[PDB]
Amino acid sequence: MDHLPIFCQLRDRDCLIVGGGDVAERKARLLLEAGARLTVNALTFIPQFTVWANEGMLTLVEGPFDETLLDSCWLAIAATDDDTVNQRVSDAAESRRIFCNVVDAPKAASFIMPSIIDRSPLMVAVSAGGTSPVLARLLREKLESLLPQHLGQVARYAGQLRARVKKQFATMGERRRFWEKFFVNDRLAQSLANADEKAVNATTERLFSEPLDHRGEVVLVGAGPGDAGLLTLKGLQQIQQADIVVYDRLVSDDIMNLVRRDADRVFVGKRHCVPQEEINQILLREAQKGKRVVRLKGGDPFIFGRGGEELETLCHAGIPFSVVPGITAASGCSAYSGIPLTHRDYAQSVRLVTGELDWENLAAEKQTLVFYMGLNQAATIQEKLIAFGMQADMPVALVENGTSVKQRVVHGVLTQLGELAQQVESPALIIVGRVVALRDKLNWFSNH
Amino acid sequence: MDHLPIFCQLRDRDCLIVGGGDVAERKARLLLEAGARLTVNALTFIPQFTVWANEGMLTLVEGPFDETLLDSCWLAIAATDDDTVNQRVSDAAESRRIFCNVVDAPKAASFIMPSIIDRSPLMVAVSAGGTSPVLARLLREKLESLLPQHLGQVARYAGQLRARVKKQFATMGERRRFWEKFFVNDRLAQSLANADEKAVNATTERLFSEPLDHRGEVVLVGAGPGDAGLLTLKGLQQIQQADIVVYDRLVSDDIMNLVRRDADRVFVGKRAHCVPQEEINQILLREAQKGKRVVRLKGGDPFIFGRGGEELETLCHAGIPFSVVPGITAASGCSAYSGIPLTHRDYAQSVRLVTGHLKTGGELDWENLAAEKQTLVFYMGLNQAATIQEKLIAFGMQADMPVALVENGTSVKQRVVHGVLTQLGELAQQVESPALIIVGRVVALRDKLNWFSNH
Ligand SMILES: Nc1ncnc2c1ncn2[C@@H]1O[C@H](CSCC[C@H](N)C(=O)O)[C@@H](O)[C@H]1O
Ligand SMILES: Nc1ncnc2c1ncn2[C@@H]1O[C@H](CSCC[C@H](N)C(=O)O)[C@@H](O)[C@H]1O
Repeated sequence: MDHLPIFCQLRDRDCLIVGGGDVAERKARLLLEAGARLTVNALTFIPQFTVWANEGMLTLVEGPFDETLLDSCWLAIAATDDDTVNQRVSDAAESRRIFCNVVDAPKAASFIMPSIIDRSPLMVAVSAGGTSPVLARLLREKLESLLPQHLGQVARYAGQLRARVKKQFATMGERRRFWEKFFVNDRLAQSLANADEKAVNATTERLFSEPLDHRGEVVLVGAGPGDAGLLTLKGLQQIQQADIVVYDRLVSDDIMNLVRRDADRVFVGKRHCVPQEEINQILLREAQKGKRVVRLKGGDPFIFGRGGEELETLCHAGIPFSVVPGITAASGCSAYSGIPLTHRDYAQSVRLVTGELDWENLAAEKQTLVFYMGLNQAATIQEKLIAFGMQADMPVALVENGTSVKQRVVHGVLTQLGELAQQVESPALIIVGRVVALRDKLNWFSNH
Repeated sequence: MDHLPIFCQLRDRDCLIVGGGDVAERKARLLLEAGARLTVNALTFIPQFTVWANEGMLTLVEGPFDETLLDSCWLAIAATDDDTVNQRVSDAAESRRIFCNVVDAPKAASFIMPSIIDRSPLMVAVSAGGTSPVLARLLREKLESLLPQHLGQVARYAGQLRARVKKQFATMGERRRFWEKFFVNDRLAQSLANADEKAVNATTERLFSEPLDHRGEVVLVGAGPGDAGLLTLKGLQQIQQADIVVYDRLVSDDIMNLVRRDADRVFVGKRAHCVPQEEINQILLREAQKGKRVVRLKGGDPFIFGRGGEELETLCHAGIPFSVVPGITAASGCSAYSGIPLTHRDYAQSVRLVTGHLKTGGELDWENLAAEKQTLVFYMGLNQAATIQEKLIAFGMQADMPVALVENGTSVKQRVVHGVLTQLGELAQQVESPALIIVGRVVALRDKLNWFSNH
C-alpha cells in the first residue's frame, strides 16, 4: 500500500494550519471536530476563523509564515493559494518529523486527508492518494448510504458492555459469539435508536443470560483456482474472522490477502508438505484450544483435496466443523479458457480424473475429460487414449494457472498432447474433449 | 469525532516497533507493505523477523527498549505483552510528539490502527475506537467483498485519461458520469491486471467511442445452488452493477435480494410456458446493443449443464464484450452440504457429472457408467431414478452400492436421503426437483461427515 491509514487522537495536541481561506477553513473544521489545539497562520482570515478566535476554540497568527510555529506540533497542513509558501511549510514540517499535508498538492508532503464517513465512535475513511478524487467521492457517497445513521449508538454501547462481557464469559469463544449475536440484533439496534432504555436492557440481560458455546471449530474452505474474485461470500467471511488459517500452496496470494490480519497462518506445503497426518493433527489441536480453524484449500475441498481425510475424525473428537465449497479448477479454468465443459450434444458426461486407470471407459465418448494431476503422465495418456480408440483429431487443451493474471493455455490435438504438456509447467489442468474446439468463439479472458 | 483519520506516507520513513512476537509480526507486515524503514526492538524475535532481517527488509535491535531508538522516528507501536514496558514506549513517544500505538490499549497512546481494505492506491479504513473490534471486521468484510480486487488498477490508470476526458467532455456532469462508467468497468480493470495492452486499448477506446450513457456488455454469472453465501465476490460485484438481470428459476430468492434495487429483471424459466433459448440469447445480445450492462444469472455454474456457451457464441459479432464468472455447481454444493465428499482416499478416481432425462437427443451409456471406482453424480435424473436403478445393477454395479439424493442442496430446506442402489427409485419418490443422484461408496462417509441440518 502506498499509504498507511491511522486514526490519531488529537485531543489537547497542537496542530498548525497555514492559510486562512475557504480550503483552510474546511480543514480547520475537521481538526477542531477532533478536538485539537489549533493554531492558524495566515496573511488574511475569512470570517469563520474570527468567530472561532473569539470563541476561544483556536489561536490565530496574522502575518507571513513562521517556521517556529511548528516546534510544538503533531500535525501540519498547508492550505494557502501560494505553492511556494506551502512547500516552505512542508519542508519546515519534515525537518521536525511532523506529518504534514499540502491539500492542493497530494503527491507532496507526508500525508493526505481522506474523505470521512462519521458514525462516532465508528468511522470509515476512503482515499485514492490524489489519483482518483472522483473515485473517493463516489465511494464516500455509497458508504454514506450503506452505513445506518445510528450505527454509532450500537458501537458506543458495545464499548460500555466491554467490561461486563469479559467478566461474564471465560473464553474468547463466548465473547466472540456474544458480539456476533450483539451486532446482528435489530431489536437492540432499533431500541438504542429510540432511546427506549427498557427494550435495551431487556435484550441485553437475555444476551448475558445465554449459554454460549466455548468449543472451537474447523472449517474446510474452497479457495477456488486462484482469482480472489472466485471465492464465495461465505468463504471470504470465514477467513475474515478466523483465529488461525491453514493454507497450502494452491491458495493464491491475492486470496491470502483477504485473510483476517490478526490471524495465525500455518503453511502446509513444500517448505515436505507435511504429510497428511501432520496436517490433520494441527487442525484438531487448534480447534481443541477452542480456536476458529480454517483449512484453506485450492479449488473445492471435496473434489481432490484430502478434505474428507481432514474431517473424518473430528466427530469422534467432538469438534464442530463445516465445509464451504469453492470453484474447482475444472470449473474456473474451463470458463476462463473459453471452453465450456458441456455444450449442445458434445457431452452428457463430464469427467474429473486422478499402471493406472480404465482407459476404455475414459476413451469412450460423448464425454468431456478433465485430468487434475496428469502433467508428468500426459504422454502415456494419449498413448492409452488413442490405443483404446479415441480419435486422433480430437482437440485437447491445457491450462496452467487457470483463473490467474498469469493464465496460460496451450491448445492442440491428442497427438500433440504429450508435446504440449512440456510447453507448460504446474499447476496445470488438462481438458480432453470436443468442447475445446469452440475456444476462440468464446475466449474472453486473455490473449496471454 | 474522537479520532482524526489520516493517511500516512511511510515509504522509507523510520518507524519503530517494540516487541518480537506474533502481535509484533502483524504490525511489521503491515508497516512493511507500506514501505516503512522498519526497526524492531525486542528481547527475543520469532522466525519471521530473522527472515526479513536476513533479507534486508528491516533492522533488528535485540535487547531492552532503547528510548534513543525513537530519536528519528515518525511512528511507534508498542507490541509487547508487558504493559509497563509499553507504558514506557508510549511515554517516550509522546515526550517527543510522535504518534504511538499501544496494541492492547486502544485509548492509551496517540493513534489507533484501523481495519484496512487495500485497493492501492484506493484505500478504505474502518474503526470504532477500540469499542467494537468485532464490528470493524464485520465492516472490513462487507467492504472487502464490495470492492472488486483490481479497482486500484483503474484508479492508477485514470490519470492517463483525465486529459482525453476533459477534451471530449465539456460538462462537469458528463465527466462525472464518464468516471462512473469507467470505475465500474471491471473488464478493463482485468485487462490492466492481465497486462493485456491490446484489450486495454480496445476497451479504453470503446469507452470514448460509445455513447456516454452506454455500458453495453454481457456477463454470465453462476448463482450457485441456492445459498446466497455460495455466490462469488465477483458474481456479487457484477450483480450490483447490472442494468438488467436475466435469470432463471434455479436462482435463489436470497441471491435475487442482492440484485440492485431497480435493475430490470427478466424471468426466463418455467412458469407455473417455457422460453425458447434463441429468444433468451437474443435478449442478451439485443439489450447489450441498446447499451445496457446485462448479467445472465445462472443457477449453479454457467457452463455445467446450463447451456451457457450458446448464450455467448451469439455475441461474436454483434461486437459485444463478454465475460463469465463461474459459480459453485450443484455437485460441489450438495457434496459439501451432505457430508458426501466426491472423492476420498481409495473410493476416489473418476467423479462423473452426467445428465438424466428431460435432456435427450440420443440414448444413455449404461456400461461406461457402471464401472467400479467412480463417483456418479446425476443431474436431472429424478424422473429416471428407477430407469437408472434397473439399468445399473443390470450392468454389474454391485447392488449394495450406497446411493443418496440431495434436494435443494445448500438451501435452508435441503433434503438428503440415502441407502443402497436397490432403493434408488424408492428414495427418489421421496424427493422433488431440484435434486442430484449420487452413486458411489463415498456416500457412506456421511456417517462421519454430516454437519448440515436435514429436512
Ligand atoms: N488453479 C489451478 N490451475 C490449474 N490446475 C489446477 C489449479 N488448481 C488445481 N489444479 C489441478 O489440480 C491439482 C491439485 S488437486 C486440487 C483441486 C481443487 N480442489 C479443485 O477443485 O480444482 C493441481 O496439480 C492441478 O493439476
Ligand atoms: N441446489 C440444488 N440442489 C440439488 N440439485 C440441484 C441444485 N441445483 C441444481 N440442481 C440439479 O441441476 C439440475 C439443473 S441443470 C443446471 C445445473 C447448474 N448449471 C449447476 O451448475 O449446478 C437440476 O434439475 C438438479 O438436478
